[PDB]
Amino acid sequence: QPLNKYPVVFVHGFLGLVGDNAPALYPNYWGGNKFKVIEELRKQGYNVHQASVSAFGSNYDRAVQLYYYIKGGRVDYGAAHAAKYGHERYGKTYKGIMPNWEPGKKVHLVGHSMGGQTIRLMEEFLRNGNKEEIAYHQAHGGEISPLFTGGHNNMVASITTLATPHNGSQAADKFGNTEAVRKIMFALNRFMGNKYSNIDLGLTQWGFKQLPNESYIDYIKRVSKSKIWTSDDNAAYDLTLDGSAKLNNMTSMNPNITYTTYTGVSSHTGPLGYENPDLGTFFLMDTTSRIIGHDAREEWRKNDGVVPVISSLHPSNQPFVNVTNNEPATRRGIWQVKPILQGWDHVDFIGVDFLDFKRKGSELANFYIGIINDLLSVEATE
Amino acid sequence: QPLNKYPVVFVHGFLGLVGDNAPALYPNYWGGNKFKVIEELRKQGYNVHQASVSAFGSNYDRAVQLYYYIKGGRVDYGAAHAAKYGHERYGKTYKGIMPNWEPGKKVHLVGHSMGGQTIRLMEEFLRNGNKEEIAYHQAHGGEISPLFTGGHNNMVASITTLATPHNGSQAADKFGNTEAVRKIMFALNRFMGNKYSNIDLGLTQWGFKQLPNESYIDYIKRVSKSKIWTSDDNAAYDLTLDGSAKLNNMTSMNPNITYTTYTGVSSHTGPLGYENPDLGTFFLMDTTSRIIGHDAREEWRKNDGVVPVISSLHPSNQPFVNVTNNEPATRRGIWQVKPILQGWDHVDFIGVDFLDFKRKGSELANFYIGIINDLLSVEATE
Ligand SMILES: OC1(c2ccc(Cl)c(C(F)(F)F)c2)CCN(CCCC(c2ccc(F)cc2)c2ccc(F)cc2)CC1
Ligand SMILES: OC1(c2ccc(Cl)c(C(F)(F)F)c2)CCN(CCCC(c2ccc(F)cc2)c2ccc(F)cc2)CC1
Ligand SMILES: CCCCCCCCCCC(=O)O
Ligand SMILES: CCCCCCCCCCC(=O)O
Ligand SMILES: CCCCCCCC(=O)O
Ligand SMILES: CCCCCCCC(=O)O
Ligand SMILES: CCCCCC(=O)O
Ligand SMILES: CCCCCC(=O)O
Ligand SMILES: [Ca+2]
Ligand SMILES: [Ca+2]
Ligand SMILES: [Cl-]
Ligand SMILES: [Cl-]
Ligand SMILES: [Cl-]
Ligand SMILES: [Cl-]
Ligand SMILES: [Zn+2]
Ligand SMILES: [Zn+2]
Repeated sequence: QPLNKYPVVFVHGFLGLVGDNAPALYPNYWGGNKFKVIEELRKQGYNVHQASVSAFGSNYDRAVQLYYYIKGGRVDYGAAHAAKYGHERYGKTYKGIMPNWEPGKKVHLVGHSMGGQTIRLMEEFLRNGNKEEIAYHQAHGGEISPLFTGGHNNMVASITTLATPHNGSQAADKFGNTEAVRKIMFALNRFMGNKYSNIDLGLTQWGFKQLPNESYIDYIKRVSKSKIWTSDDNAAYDLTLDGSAKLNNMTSMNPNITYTTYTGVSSHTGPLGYENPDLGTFFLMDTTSRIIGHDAREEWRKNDGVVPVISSLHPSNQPFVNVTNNEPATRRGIWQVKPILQGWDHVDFIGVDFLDFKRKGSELANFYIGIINDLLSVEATE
Repeated sequence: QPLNKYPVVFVHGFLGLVGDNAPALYPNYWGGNKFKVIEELRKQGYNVHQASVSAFGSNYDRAVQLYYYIKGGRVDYGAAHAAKYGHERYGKTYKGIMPNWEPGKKVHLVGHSMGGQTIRLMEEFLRNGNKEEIAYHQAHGGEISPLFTGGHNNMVASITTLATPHNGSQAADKFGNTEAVRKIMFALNRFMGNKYSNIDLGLTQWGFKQLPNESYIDYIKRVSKSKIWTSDDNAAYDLTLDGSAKLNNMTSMNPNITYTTYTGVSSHTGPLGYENPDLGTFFLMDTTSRIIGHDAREEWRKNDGVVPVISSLHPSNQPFVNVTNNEPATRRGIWQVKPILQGWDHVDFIGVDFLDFKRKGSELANFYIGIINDLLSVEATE
């Protein structure tokens, strides 16, 4: 039936709210009003889906969630993890987009920003399990999620990342992951946990869901005991240079996966060799783009508004090859780095910068069809 | 005390809310965060004030309000006017910025956008009165506002307009003044008339103030009988080409007043000769700028986002002279048209386009100091 034999799953980044989980008025993550990625690709007979995972969660939490989004079932963050960081072991339960998913039946994964990292970690679990959970179920018995076992191979065909901060971002180091702003993010999570809320910002495993019979004051009190406030098991940390490195150190190349990356630049070189945001950089990334572009290390300055170019091209100590826009991106085992997209900012990739006339919908539709083509190629070269 | 012998009054345009009449979070009309016009000019020892008049009212209503803003007293729209259009004769009562205002004590008037038109009409009344009101107080006796008398001369030194649609705007013709959107504007006015509201959008004379003991349902009912819904005595109409023409036809040059205009361009010529908004044009003017720039008459296309250049330069049927930036603008009796400011949009003039880094505060401060200088010149060349 569908033109693509393996389904394509699009994995949003940090703060990503998609589908039924967005506010009443809110931009549409995958494509904005420029190109309705899911709807349009479907009209053209491609099987495509958009995952919904934790907007504020760590990559670990998101990676677990992603698995359950595809496979269906009750999120199991694993007993050891839960115990280490101090959050619920079990989480939401998902219908499952592909309940038969197992070695043999494959999926294409494309991830925007932090979605890139999430995809990589999930494949890690599939192939090589989770050591701490294997170890814990060794010592203490019990049931273990298959996700954490290892040996599940031949389940992901491609990993493709749009503006992913593979090597982290100064924006996280010097802003996002600071004390003051973590407290804000957590407060937002606390609030949207109120008994009148219909959105899930993704930190409920930490106890940010008010019980229907509990006062807001008791809620505040209950939840201020949560480890979330001082924990590292959260998105803000995973986006730092340290945080991202950790994930790099614990991942490896799957030689049957077709790995490909895209990158944007949206800064320009200023008086002293520092980088400043172009007019056209979506305005909410103004300050981050300046923090990044004023980095002491010079090669860390060119940025797309929140991710510097070094960070996006490839995870820094993994194999990569520079690639052409015309040549087929068909090499397994190595990070095929597509040429930098001049004047695309972080959010241009998902078409939500309605302020930027220079980034037209027909352009964005080419880009996504581009990606589907590459994917079709991967399918045809097995 | 003050470096300027005659006070400078800045008159905001359509939708203009200033001072104590703005919402909790709301941009500051005169200068935004770029250059606090009123506060800064004062720090440098200039006597300057910001008028507060009807945001949605006709030029007539605003002109009357302006007079009372300066002079102090209870707004009197005049009995014949009130009767003709079908709205309260009396309105808010103003403390008075300048209680002694009379021939001999003069004021400098600078108006942004529709503020330009309002200033023109008020001076007309001062000099040549209102015929309808003269006539009606003839037939039916009573008291008459001094504004409508005529013969009050030598009271305004200068009229200076920033991006005023002297000849109206297609944006009004094809959008602002349509049936559907007038109804929206009026609903907003109706709502902000509620008994919990602290802002005055300027249409209360039409009955849009809920009485403290009246239900919202009775309010809706009472007010749906108001002439406002189908009247022309409103801003949206006065901003149309017809509407603006009417004011042109009934105004004339006072040869002791120093008339000066500024204009912005913020569109660029496309493939087929039509004009499109530059990146940098404040985003709320996107659609208007396209409507204007796609006009059949070609000379009506270059625009600042909502006002086409033909409209801003000078009222089309009145005397004007092109001027240089250095040429001191000191000619009485004729519209001294300053050279177009390239890449200034409608709102750049008042510094509220926080999205536009290209428009710096130091630039805006020069422009305003510019204006004060010209005014000082007018003072010194009497
Ligand atoms: O700040 C971002 C970030 C990314 C990575 C890192 Cl590492 C960091 C860090 F480190 F600094 F914290 C920060 C995340 C979100 N930012 C703006 C969000 C846009 C928003 C939007 C976009 C897509 C949607 F589906 C829904 C809403 C929106 C709002 C209003 C609107 F009119 C249009 C769009 C861009 C970058
Ligand atoms: O729409 C406008 C118009 C003008 C003339 C005509 Cl003729 C027509 C018509 F009729 F054709 F439709 C329409 C009026 C106001 N528009 C945008 C409002 C700006 C707003 C602002 C401005 C001044 C303030 F003191 C405070 C806020 C604001 C909002 C948010 C923000 F982040 C910054 C500024 C621009 C043009
Ligand atoms: C009859 C009064 C209800 C008007 C409709 C809603 C207005 C909002 C009231 C604001 C507030 O209570 O702070
Ligand atoms: C408050 C000034 C009038 C602007 C109306 C047009 C804007 C609607 C387009 C949607 C958007 O703002 O993204
Ligand atoms: C991110 C802001 C959410 C918008 C709230 C407006 C709701 C409404 O008026 O229906
Ligand atoms: C098109 C109507 C505009 C008001 C609501 C949209 C706000 C948003 O961009 O989320
Ligand atoms: C940009 C429109 C301003 C209208 C003022 C208000 O809604 O209170
Ligand atoms: C928070 C983003 C700016 C305002 C968006 C809009 O009015 O469409
Ligand atoms: Ca952009
Ligand atoms: Ca601008
Ligand atoms: Cl939210
Ligand atoms: Cl499995
Ligand atoms: Cl919830
Ligand atoms: Cl009121
Ligand atoms: Zn966790
Ligand atoms: Zn009136």
